[PDB]
Amino acid sequence: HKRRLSALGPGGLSRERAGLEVRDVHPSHYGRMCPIETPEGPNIGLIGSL
DNA sequence: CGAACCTGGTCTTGACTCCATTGCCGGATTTGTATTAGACTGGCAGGGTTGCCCCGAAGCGGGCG
Repeated sequence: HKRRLSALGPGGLSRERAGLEVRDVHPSHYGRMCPIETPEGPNIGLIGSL
């Protein structure tokens, strides 16, 4: 629950404002953010981990 | 077969107690209203990034009495 990257919050995009393109894995994530671990609900890609 | 009983209540009567229920009556408190004389004179201030769809509004190029 620490080391968690969360792209939603005040100043950040909400889930209804969330497009499909922010939730993908850009190839700059390699070594900076894990492509595997993300919550499988309606938050897939908005919440990650370092 | 009758006498006398004592006991199931049935009901009343009177005397006494207690207790609510207004009734003043005065003080406490509670709520409303008014009044303060130097001068003072035009707001903060924030967010906001989806996408698609339907429709209505404003405008610009096109011709015309």
